[PDB]
Amino acid sequence: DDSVLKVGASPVPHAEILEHVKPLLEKEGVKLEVTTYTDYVLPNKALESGDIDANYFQHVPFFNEAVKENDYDFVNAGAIHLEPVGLYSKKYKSLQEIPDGSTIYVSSSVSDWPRVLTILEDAGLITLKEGVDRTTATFDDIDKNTKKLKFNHESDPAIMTTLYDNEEGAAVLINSNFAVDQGLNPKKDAIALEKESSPYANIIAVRKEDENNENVKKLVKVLRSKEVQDWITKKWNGAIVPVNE
Ligand code: MET
Repeated sequence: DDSVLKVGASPVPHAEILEHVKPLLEKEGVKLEVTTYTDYVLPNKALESGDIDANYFQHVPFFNEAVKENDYDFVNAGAIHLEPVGLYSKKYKSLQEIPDGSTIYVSSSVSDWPRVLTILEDAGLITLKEGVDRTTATFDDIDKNTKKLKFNHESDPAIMTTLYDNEEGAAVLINSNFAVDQGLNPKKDAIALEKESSPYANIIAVRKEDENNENVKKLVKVLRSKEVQDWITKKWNGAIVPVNE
């Protein structure tokens, strides 16, 4: 019942998922402990410093950028779930209603930029240039822009819900962890939603020396088990999508 495993997480759904599985981990001889973080920097700082043994908040493209930028010696212990990202607006209820020259507000996190670009492409409002590296797409890669949309990417991910609430810009990209915590339902409230979120699975990350840690593996397996995945699916009504790999 008792090897300690300290995991840092976003409040919702991550920390709520972790709390939910504590009794299951206790049966596997692990005492799961959760530290909640409101941003996307401190959970990685905390993992490097040892304040936590693992984190659960980021997807692989974000992880790779963070590793490159900060020389973090971390590893990906496994994907757990997807959060199809939405564009939100109180004023405009469809992308097609957005006036020409409107500004779309997205966070400063460059690894989420391709996601707003794929949403606008799926909607038929933009195309990306021929021979663009789609893996690292930025606003400079836009070719067709039917509504001549402008993009503001200055704000932190944690303040995107504020921009939405204050009605800044025609629409706002909000990561689902933040949107759900503020009472938004991505599958009902978003004016446009990301369709293929597979590359943006949220992972368990650990320091490289703990790559083979058995307790981390127990956690990953419990988090992917059928009974936990069903609970996740029921709790947030499909906005949080469990993955098996
Ligand atoms: C820190 S990378 C973004 C994580 C967020 N929960 C998402 O899947 O969009």
